[PDB]
Amino acid sequence: SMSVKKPKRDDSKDLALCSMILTEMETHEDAWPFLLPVNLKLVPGYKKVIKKPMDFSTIREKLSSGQYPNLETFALDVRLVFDNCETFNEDDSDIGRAGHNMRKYFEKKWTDTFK
Repeated sequence: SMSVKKPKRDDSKDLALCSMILTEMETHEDAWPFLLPVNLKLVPGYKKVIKKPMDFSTIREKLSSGQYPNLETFALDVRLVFDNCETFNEDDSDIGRAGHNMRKYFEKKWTDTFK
């Protein structure tokens, strides 16, 4: 509360460490469905159904330009990528399996880096 603060957690390396995690996600072999925004002209149903599209390139640009105020808003956009993928893709599809694999991969790096 006012003039009563928990001890200051060091957040000075968060930007660098989120960039490293994002590099690792970008270079995973199963990243291909997620590297670029879904083409809303060429993929029927996507625009209407997925209210907030997100992809790794868009996260990378937001990261590079100070549009994440803290590491939790970064994790929210990464998770949005996989939540979108589950919304639109069957579990038993290549893209559906990719998304599960990537989410697992991300969540381990997140835990090991920050928790």
